[PDB]
Amino acid sequence: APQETLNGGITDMLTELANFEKNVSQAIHKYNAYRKAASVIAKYPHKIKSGAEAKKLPGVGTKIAEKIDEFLATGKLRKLEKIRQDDTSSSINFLTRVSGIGPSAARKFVDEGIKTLEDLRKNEDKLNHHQRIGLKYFGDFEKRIPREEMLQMQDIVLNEVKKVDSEYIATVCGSFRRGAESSGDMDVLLTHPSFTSESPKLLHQVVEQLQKVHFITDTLSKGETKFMGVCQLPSKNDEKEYPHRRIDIRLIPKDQYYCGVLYFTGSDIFNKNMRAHALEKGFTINEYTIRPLGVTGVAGEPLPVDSEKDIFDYIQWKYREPKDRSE
DNA sequence: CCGACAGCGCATCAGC
DNA sequence: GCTGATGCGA
DNA sequence: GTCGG
Ligand code: NA
Ligand code: NA
Ligand code: NA
Ligand code: NA
Repeated sequence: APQETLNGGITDMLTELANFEKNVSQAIHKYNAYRKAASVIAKYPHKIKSGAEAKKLPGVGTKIAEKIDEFLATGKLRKLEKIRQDDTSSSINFLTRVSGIGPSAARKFVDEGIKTLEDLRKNEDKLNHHQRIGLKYFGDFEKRIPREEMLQMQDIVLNEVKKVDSEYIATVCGSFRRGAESSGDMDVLLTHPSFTSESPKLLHQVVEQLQKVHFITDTLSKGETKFMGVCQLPSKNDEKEYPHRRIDIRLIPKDQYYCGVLYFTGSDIFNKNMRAHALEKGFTINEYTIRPLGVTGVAGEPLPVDSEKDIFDYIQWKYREPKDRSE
């Protein structure tokens, strides 16, 4: 990976613009265009000398090449400088860091004078359940989770799930499964032999047990197949308590389980390249199933999958260790 | 020139 | 009461 | 904003 020093000024500039498109202008596609440009530039192993040079990279077009030229010659971007100083826009952009507060809620809050966390604290009744929790753990939620804590967190989840019913199968995915040194949250996929695509408390019993042992502390949303909440490792003797963490738990039918583990294990880059290689071989792979694309294009029924490898086999690909799925 | 850029669970809104 | 749409997330 | 039919 190229050192941040190479084009960090440029990548930082593109990422800030991305946030403003997403959070203020509500232009999600522009948001992603910037992110895509920032990503391709972030992996470019050379210090960019001009916009034209950058334009050769996929995802970098005329407008961004133009912005790069301005930043190389001035060390900044007038539009970015201006929006940063804009009280309304910087406040809308900032409020979106609260989990539960999106571009719409952020805009509404700022419209009525609520611009800071302090304002949010004085207006609890104007926040829904999710937002109050995002506010309560604002700092904790932005902190990363060291792998050691992730292992401790896994120990608890795996233990409690098996305690509820030894037949449950639980897999912690995300970058953690790929061996990451830290994580932004914990993503748990859960299944049970009694639950197939064609077979109401399976998920509830697990969440309940996790709350019973005081691991899960709050709930953002909870249905029959998906749970999104907060957890916290138990504090040690006289030791500073651990920060609260975001944890999601999805209940997936057995026959769609491994397609789910693969997908949620990523990385996204790997998922694309795998979805690509998948198509050229006559297959389509999403998070639910792998299906054979017919002669005219009639995707027959989903193929049977009993493991990640099963999927790799259908596309003539040597099973890839989560460790080697960065792309 | 102009459409795609992912699809979907849950919470909550808009409206009958 | 309900259905469908919208906001939000990851 | 960028790509591509
Ligand atoms: Na380009
Ligand atoms: Na947010
Ligand atoms: Na956010
Ligand atoms: Na048992």
